[PDB]
Amino acid sequence: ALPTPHEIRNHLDDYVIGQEQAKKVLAVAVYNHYKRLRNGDTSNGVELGKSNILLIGPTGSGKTLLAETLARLLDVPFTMADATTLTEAGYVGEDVENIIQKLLQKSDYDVQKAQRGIVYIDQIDKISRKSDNPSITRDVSGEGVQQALLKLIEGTVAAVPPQGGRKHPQQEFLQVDTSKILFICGGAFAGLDKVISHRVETGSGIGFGATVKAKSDKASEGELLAQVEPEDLIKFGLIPEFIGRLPVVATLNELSEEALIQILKEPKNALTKQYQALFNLEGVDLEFRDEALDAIAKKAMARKTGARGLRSIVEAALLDTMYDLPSMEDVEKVVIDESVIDGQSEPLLIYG
Amino acid sequence: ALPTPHEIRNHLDDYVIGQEQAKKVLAVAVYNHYKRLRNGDTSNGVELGKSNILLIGPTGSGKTLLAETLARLLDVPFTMADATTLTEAGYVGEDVENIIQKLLQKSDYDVQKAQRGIVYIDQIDKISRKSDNPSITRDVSGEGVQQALLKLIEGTVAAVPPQGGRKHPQQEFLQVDTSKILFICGGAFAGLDKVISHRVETGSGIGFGATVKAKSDKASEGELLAQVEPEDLIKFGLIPEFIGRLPVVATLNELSEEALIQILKEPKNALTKQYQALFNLEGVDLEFRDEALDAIAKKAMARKTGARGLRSIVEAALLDTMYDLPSMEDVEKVVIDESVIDGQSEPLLIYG
Ligand SMILES: Nc1ncnc2c1ncn2[C@@H]1O[C@H](COP(=O)(O)OP(=O)(O)OP(O)(O)=S)[C@@H](O)[C@H]1O
Ligand SMILES: Nc1ncnc2c1ncn2[C@@H]1O[C@H](COP(=O)(O)OP(=O)(O)OP(O)(O)=S)[C@@H](O)[C@H]1O
Repeated sequence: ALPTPHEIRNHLDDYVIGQEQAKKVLAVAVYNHYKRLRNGDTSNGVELGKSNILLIGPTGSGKTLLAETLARLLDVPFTMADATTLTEAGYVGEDVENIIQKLLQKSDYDVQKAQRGIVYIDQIDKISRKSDNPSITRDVSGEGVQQALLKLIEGTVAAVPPQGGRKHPQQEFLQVDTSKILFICGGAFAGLDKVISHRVETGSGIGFGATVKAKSDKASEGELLAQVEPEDLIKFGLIPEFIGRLPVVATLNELSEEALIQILKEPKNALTKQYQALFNLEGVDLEFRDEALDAIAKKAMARKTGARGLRSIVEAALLDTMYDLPSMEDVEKVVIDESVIDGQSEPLLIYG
Repeated sequence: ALPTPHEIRNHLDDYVIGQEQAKKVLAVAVYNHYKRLRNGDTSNGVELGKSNILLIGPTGSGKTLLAETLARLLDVPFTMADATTLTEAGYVGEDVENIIQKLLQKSDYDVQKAQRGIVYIDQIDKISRKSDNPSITRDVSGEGVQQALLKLIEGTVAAVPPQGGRKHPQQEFLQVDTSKILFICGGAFAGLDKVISHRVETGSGIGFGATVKAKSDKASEGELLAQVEPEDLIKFGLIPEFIGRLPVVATLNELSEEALIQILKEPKNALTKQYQALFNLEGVDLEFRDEALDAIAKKAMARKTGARGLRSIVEAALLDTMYDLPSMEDVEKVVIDESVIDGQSEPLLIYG
């Protein structure tokens, strides 16, 4: 039998933590993709639709991580492309058809197996139209890319040189349908919080009757993105014709103080396990007490960079120890204290 | 015997609703095409004239749907091209002649059967200029594409490599007339409403006598587009020469509230029938009461995206059900209430 949403979600939970609603969206799409793939116009119903996904969230929230972990468990082909390196059908940078070419490399040029594949795009915000730009210009990077992707997300056939061709002799191209291919676009949008505030609060009134902002901190990013709608993205720069192709939307909440503590212990590829393996080959053990982990959470959130801004807190601390650890000998275990993170103390070394 | 406008329309009515004005235009065109085709280049009126079509409508109004349904009932060959990949002067992206060679794939390289074919182009607004000025730089994906299409829509013979050729020795091309070929170039224009508003509004004086904008919602997109003329498209960026080749114009209206309710039940490919088939294979039925659909219609128009942005509403509510439905057993029927769409309530489930 095929997988289940609870089973596929249980697998992603091993590699991803603190994203409940986001994992549900991907499970239903993947679980539903196998159904549409298994019965293509072989049931009472016909003209089976499609529902792409648009992932939105802050930096270091786990958007790019879900696509990578999904490829491990996914059977059908999967790719991880980008939108920054695309041009508008003819310029020197790149064409949209390169995405389909990368899919065939993993599918071994199996057209029947490539149409049933999944596609992922990262950094979609980088192709967002600048709301007030000079009218006499052409946005090949941002407007052109969206315009080109319109027919792709809907379904069409695109010429793809198989293997690049030996020489001019062949001069042929392969047709690859895209009506059944899924697309998972995602990218951290910048400045979107400001747009929703103008529409939602509708205040900022210096007068008496108008209600002034109670505090400096308001409109929580996690709670603000939840109130997103397609009309908000139009003011951002995206075209409604493009967003209509991606009905589903997923709002990822930012990291929490308790979530960061679990990311270092529960996952298998956590940074603590990475450094533990870094010293394991060196014949040296490692320790990370909970009294130090909770302290690191406050340091990371202050950076406002996300989970990816955590190595700066760890490597800045262990820089001194790693520098002189190889020269030192007869050292078996290392102990990390809360004070070391603060920088007022030196980590203890266990001789042996 | 040939089809009729009433007979051909009835077939489109099964797949399209609320587009009576646009349906009559395509019926007369295809009907006149057969009569124009019945005469083997000889009639009382020598050199019969041609009349192309320019479909204009909002986003997700049903333009691409008509071209797809038309090819099913149409006997003569049909193609579904796009103006996104075209580049003039033989650039690396694509050439205009690709449309012709693509048409032969459907006709199996039959010139006499291909000259009587129909052509459809989407995203025609993508190749329009930004201002009335001629240009400031070489606009490959723009006015240059229109200049190349001028000769093609009037009539000429374009070189076409038959089958691509085995190698360089063939070095020949086939000539294919285009004076008799029909062309349906239509795409949702963006920002056209404001351009037309300046022409008909007559300005907005700040004094008493002048007429100010009554409400925020005034001069709807559909009512406004009906007042479109060729001179308005010149300020948009299209050249009058290209517009002269497209005398006919079809103004599609925006989807209404009651129109969306009919689209979910009457059409064969409606979303209600799609999800009904999605659960039919799972041995589970589905229901959608009328009280739930009226609320969904109000939510879709709020998104300002059309019917294509309807899946976002249905997928949000169903998400919870689809996630735990496979794990759940002894479940045969699901009922969706109006409250479920709002999110206050949970969809009722039936066990047995
Ligand atoms: N939920 C999570 N659980 C564990 N680690 C996480 C989680 N979210 C992020 N990380 C860490 O953050 C790293 C990168 O996360 P990403 O998915 O790249 O964030 P991102 O939002 O995709 O970055 P962008 O899209 O380029 S702004 C991962 O390799 C993990 O180390
Ligand atoms: N009149 C209609 N009746 C039923 N479904 C419709 C109708 N119009 C649009 N739809 C739905 O919208 C989908 C896409 O319609 P399209 O033909 O792509 O609209 P559109 O005018 O082409 O929008 P663009 O130009 O591609 S942005 C169809 O597959 C239907 O599901």
